[PDB]
Amino acid sequence: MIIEGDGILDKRSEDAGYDLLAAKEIHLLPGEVKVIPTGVKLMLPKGYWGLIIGKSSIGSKGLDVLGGVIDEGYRGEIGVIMINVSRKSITLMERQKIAQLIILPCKHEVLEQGKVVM
Amino acid sequence: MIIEGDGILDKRSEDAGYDLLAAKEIHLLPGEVKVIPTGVKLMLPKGYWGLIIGKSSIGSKGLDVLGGVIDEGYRGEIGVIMINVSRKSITLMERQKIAQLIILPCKHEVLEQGKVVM
Amino acid sequence: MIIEGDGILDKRSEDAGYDLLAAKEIHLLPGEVKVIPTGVKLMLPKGYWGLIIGKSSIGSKGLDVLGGVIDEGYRGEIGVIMINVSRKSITLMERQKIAQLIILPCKHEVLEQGKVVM
Ligand SMILES: [Mg+2]
Repeated sequence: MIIEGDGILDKRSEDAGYDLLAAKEIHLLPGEVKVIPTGVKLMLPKGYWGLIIGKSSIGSKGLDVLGGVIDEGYRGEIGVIMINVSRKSITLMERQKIAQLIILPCKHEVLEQGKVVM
Repeated sequence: MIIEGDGILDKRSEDAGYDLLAAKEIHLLPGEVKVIPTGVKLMLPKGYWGLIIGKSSIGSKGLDVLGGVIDEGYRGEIGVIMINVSRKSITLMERQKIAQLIILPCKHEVLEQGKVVM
Repeated sequence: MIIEGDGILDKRSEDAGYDLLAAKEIHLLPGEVKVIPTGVKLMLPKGYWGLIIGKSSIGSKGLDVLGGVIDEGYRGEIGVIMINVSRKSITLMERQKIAQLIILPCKHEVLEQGKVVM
């Protein structure tokens, strides 16, 4: 996969996802939602999309990833939508691992308006 | 895919998911969780399940999708469980795009009670 | 799939995921995040990872699953990171169904630093 940028790491073959990094320091008070820039652009492989999902180490602090879908044709900078749903302030440091990207297959079906059975 | 109902849109082939729409206007104060009706029933293709996941435009407002799994055999009306985890009230308008549905493959394995290695 | 432990249930072939159970009673005040033990270890099938995602019955109460990725090589006890993002206290009972595990395919790609097109 072609990438451009400094915020995504090669993964081990036994891991599902690539680490995504914060491109700058981010402060999140309780309740705050911010789009965290990663500095990364990429060319997803044809036939696939990208799921941005939490790291367990980050989720255990009460930070959540909102949204999560990178469409095959998305070519701009990846932002991770992060919310502090905990009741303690958190600071994410520049270059800290904040989420992971997992590549999954796409399925395209026509929608047919009819009668749902069963 | 056979659908019945007015709250799901055809997608571009370069997009992962189908937009899901609110079937009525929904108000969410901070902290409120509601099951938002979409008015949609569908027949998932055999061998697949449906992931309901957030839209980036909605997640950036601090709304989250809870749950997310539509099982292949589910034939009733799709509801999107939405929570306002932000600290500002939000109104979702009738027919607004509130989430997306992505079709993913199913894997069925027997569970065997034994000794986990490695 | 080889499992070791008392907190994961066989699934119907028409369901996407396996139920995960709380290994002990858990109290969550509003805003609290806890790693809920399941008592389960497993050997994911090679070529796959495990997505821990919410049950609709649990998500409708305003509990969310944070994180969610079990990597193919993970052999320790599965913990479900659960947060009460609602404004009502909740108690999860011992052996209650708290989340589901869905097995999904892995995709491994090399990252190539270059110029993103299109
Ligand atoms: Mg969430």
